[PDB]
This record gives sequence, structure tokens and C-alpha cells, in this order.
Amino acid sequence: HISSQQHEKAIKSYFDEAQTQGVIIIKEGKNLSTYGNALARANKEYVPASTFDMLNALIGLENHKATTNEIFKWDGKKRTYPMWEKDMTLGEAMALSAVPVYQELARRTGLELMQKEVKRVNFGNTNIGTQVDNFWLVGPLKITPVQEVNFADDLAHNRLPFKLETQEEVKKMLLIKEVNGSKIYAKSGWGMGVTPQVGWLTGWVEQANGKKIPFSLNLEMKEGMSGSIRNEITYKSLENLGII
Ligand SMILES: *C(=O)[C@H]([C@@H](C)O)[C@H]1C[C@@H](SCC/N=C/N)C(C(=O)O)=N1
Repeated sequence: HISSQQHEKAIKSYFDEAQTQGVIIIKEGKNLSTYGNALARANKEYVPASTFDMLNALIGLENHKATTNEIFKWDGKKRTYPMWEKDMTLGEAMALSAVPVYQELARRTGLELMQKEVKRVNFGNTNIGTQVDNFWLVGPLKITPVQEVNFADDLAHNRLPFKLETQEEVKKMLLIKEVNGSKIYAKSGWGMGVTPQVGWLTGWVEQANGKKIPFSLNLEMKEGMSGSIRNEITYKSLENLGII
């Protein structure tokens, strides 16, 4: 039916219409596909921002710094967003992208064990510097869209070097949507303290029949852009390609 020239044009147009520059990478089996209106972003490094929450949670659970039902208490200080002003589990923090919880979890892990775990997993440029609580927000940790989709593919298939149960626990935190028998698992990201600002949505689709299709959207966020544009472009793309 639909030519690949048309698929490429439809998906480029989604990014064009949002007046941003971005790419979305799809992986089917071993094969990577790059779509969007800025294909060269695919092998450029950007801060992972909140997408790091996935690995942060993996490391924390594996090293017994937390459990999946522990409540991280709000310390009562004003937060950037009122939705963060409450007690929550890692899983709720994952859905709300509650940075203060992931910061508390990074601190419990500590710089030393974090650096080793990040090197061990080979995540991005694997460099976390000297500040345990912000390396994924302002650098020096960086990662490419290709690396992110490969990380997602790894997690989707339990290939990261953590126990199966750790991986399963983190994955259950990432379920964001069901669409005609397809389950979408994803982590969003928005690096507000870098110039320019980077937007992420990294995840996979689990189809009815069990096949898992990893994706990673990467784009430039601009002042007065809605966060849900990351989702809308992703769903439109995955739908255009008949993945969902
Ligand atoms: C991670 O990338 C972010 C951190 C650097 O600030 C958080 C902040 C949110 S913005 C709106 C929050 N609403 C969530 N339900 C965000 C994001 O949308 O990814 N990531």
C-alpha cells in the first residue's frame, strides 16, 4: 500500500507542523529507521534529562536503595510543579517525572556506585562528573537518539545487566497507554536547563502478538510549546507506520 516516500513525508510533516526540529527512531528487530525533519540529530549527543529516570530506578532497585512500594515523602518545600508536592512511589515519580524523587534516589546510590553502574551499563557517553544529583539534567552525561532506542530495546527485552525482576519492576512503571491491543511503554524527557532545550519520548510498543517495537523521539523544545506535542508526534508516527 503506502510508499516509504509517503511515510517519510507524513512523519517529517508532523515535526514541521509543530515548528520544531526532531527525529524519531524506530527499531524493528535489528533494523533502525530514522524519520522526522532533522535526520542528522540521530547520532548527536543530548542530555538524557528525565529519560535517565529509567536507569536511575534500575540501579536504585538493584542496589536496594529503594523498593517499589516505599513512599518518598515530600519534604514540604515548594516545588516547580504542585503535582510534585506530595508523597510518592518510584512508579508515581516515574509517571509525574518528579525530579526531586529521582534526585533523592541518586543521592542514596551515591556518586561512586552511580559512576560504576552507569559505566557498567554503557549508557550514553557514560560520564556523570562530580555532582550525583544533576548530571542527567545539565550534563556532563549525554546520549544520542540511536543510543536511547537501543537502551529501550535492551530494557524491552530484559537484556540489560540487572536481574529480570528489577527490569520487570521498572517496566511496569512505564506503561502510559493502551491502543487497540497495543501497550505503549515510554518515558518522556524535557531538558529545561540546557540551551537549546531537548525533548524526549523513549519507549516501545508491545503489540497484541508479543512483538516489541522500540522508538525514541528527540526534538527541540521551544518556549511556549506544549509537552504533549512529544506524545502527539509519536502516536501519529507510530500510527502512520501501522505499529499501533
Ligand atoms: C525531565 O526531563 C524533566 C525535568 C528536567 O524538569 C521533567 C519535567 C516535566 S515538564 C511537565 C511535567 N508534567 C508531567 N506530568 C517533564 C516531562 O514532561 O518530561 N520532565
